[PDB]
Amino acid sequence: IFPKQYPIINFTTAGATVQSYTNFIRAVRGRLTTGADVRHEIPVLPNRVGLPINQRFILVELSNHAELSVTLALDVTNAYVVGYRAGNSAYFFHPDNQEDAEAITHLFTDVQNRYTFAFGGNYDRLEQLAGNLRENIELGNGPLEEAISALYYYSTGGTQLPTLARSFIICIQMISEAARFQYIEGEMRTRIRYNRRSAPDPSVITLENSWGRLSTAIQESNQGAFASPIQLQRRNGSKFSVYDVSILIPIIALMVYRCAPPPSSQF
Ligand SMILES: Nc1nc2c(c(=O)[nH]1)CC=N2
Repeated sequence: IFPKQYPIINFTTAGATVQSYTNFIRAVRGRLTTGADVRHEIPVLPNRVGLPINQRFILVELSNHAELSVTLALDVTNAYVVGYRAGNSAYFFHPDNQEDAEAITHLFTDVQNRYTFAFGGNYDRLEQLAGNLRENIELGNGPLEEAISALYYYSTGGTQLPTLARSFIICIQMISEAARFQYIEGEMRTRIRYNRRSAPDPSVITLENSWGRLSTAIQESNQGAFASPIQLQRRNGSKFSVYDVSILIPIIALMVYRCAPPPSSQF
């Protein structure tokens, strides 16, 4: 065994229900946040700087209704999907720096085939590849079912980069973004409850595009009030400004570490 296998979290679209999905997201959230280090009632992800390799990643094991499995690799510090495993092959996106590259070499070390994509896994790159913007890509248990399938078959000829990228985007939003925002989790749930597959509307998109921004503002907020009004989008695309963290409490679940935990006020 490799020195301490990273925590594995399983999930399966086989007979997915709102309940099972909620459980899935719960586990993910509980595996990322340190527990402590909370700003204005919102848990903050651990700082990468002093994070040992062993406590760096979380593995999300995705099973399919047709006996297929894909093990995703989530970065604890930001809930970023760095790569995945399919049977005996492992694929990772192109890292942005030496630090991450050094960390990636510890994921799926027992696989026989290791591959590092020339492109990065960031939305902008993936959208170009998929030849489709997120707002035109449907989400739901169905799309996820198909997503897992594509990722798995990438290792067996049935590749098609556009599909591969599309699948990644689907999985990212329904997992990483879902854990990040309680709001997004709800969107996916509504889709599951009624067995629906629909593209994410502007309110969802903007949240994804503003995660880091919100995290910064909340951590640098004068006791709760934002130093500057952060504009956001509604379901209809309309814009509105958020002036206080209170409004965002039941919305955002996780935040990326920014400012050092102030006079560490936890008890
Ligand atoms: N790989 C990857 N993971 C993500 C995001 C992204 O853009 N890319 C957003 C959240 N998790």
